[PDB]
Amino acid sequence: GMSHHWGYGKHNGPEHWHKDFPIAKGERQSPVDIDTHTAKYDPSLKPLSVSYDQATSLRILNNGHAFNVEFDDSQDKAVLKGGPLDGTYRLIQFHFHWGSLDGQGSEHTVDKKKYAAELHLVHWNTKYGDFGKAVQQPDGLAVLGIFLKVGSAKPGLQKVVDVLDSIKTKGKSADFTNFDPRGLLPESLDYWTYPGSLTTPPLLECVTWIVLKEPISVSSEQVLKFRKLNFNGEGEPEELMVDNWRPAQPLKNRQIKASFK
Ligand SMILES: NS(=O)(=O)c1ccc(CC[n+]2c(-c3ccccc3)cc(-c3ccccc3)cc2-c2ccccc2)cc1
Ligand SMILES: [Zn+2]
Repeated sequence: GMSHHWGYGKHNGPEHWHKDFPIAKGERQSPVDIDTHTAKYDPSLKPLSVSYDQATSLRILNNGHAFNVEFDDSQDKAVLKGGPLDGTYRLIQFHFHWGSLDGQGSEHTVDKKKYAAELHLVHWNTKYGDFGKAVQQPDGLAVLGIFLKVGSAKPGLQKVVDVLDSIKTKGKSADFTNFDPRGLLPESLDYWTYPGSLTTPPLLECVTWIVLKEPISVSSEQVLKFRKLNFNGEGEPEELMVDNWRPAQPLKNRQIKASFK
């Protein structure tokens, strides 16, 4: 992707992606608006299993469109299974999408409601061997989406907030060991699920989306720090990293299932 030029600006934003990535107008694109009254409770869904006790984080990176907290996924240590999934999915990284204002920032919406941000914990299906092969499969990834609203601070997020100063610009990374992602989960694991895609190019249709109904609360100061990051690299005109979210796409021929009544 050394020649990719997509972004979230006015000239390379979501409405332009289809030119370089035609699958942008595909049949199972994400995110989507979750119509709570049309999502049907599916009694056959199993409880979700999030096992992060052995998660091993390694680094945090500003990649020019978000920041990723990467994990060592060379062994089965932080896995997601159950719920709508068959098999075991291993955690590889998490990142967020956020807005320039508290009134927007999430990718998925709930009855058109936009949250201040959205956390994505990305997992790949171990039956495919590695992440690169998994994204080429319809059931290659499971992304756990969690909404963020502004209110009380999330203690578990502060370590992330404090390290952002060190990765202000595109390409900067910092050691980020021993970060426990369990500190970013809400109390309830009730969720909605549907088949979709990566929400940034290459927009591959390889994701089983699992979006939690309960958002976590983060403080205004915490999200404010996210907004001080830069999309640009060091030494270039500063462009604040805000509004790095893709808007809701057509649901087309898909049903969103709810794990709860
Ligand atoms: N929002 S999401 O649906 O959860 C989603 C998950 C994974 C991905 C692919 C991961 N990814 C990201 C990437 C994208 C978004 C967030 C974090 C990293 C960047 C480059 C990148 C490209 C150019 C320069 C710098 C970074 C690449 C990839 C990527 C692609 C395919 C295979 C392997 C990695 C895309 C979307
Ligand atoms: Zn994402």
